[PDB]
Amino acid sequence: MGHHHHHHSHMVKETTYYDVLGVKPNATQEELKKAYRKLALKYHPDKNPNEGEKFKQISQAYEVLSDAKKRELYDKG
Repeated sequence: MGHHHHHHSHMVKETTYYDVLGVKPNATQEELKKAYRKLALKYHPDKNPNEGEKFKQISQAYEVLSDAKKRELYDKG
């Protein structure tokens, strides 16, 4: 139990960039920042190197999500 891993699901097949950040498809640029902040608190790589592997995904998706332009272009193709 615990609130560190509320989901705790071991099922993972094709995770979306929105899913990785735990954010909505209509999430705002602000919400995108907040998603990363929330995840950072939970899976902080400097605190849990074991979850840093997951955080690799977070960092990448955040990289494009932190900028509406990249987010748009990426989704465009």
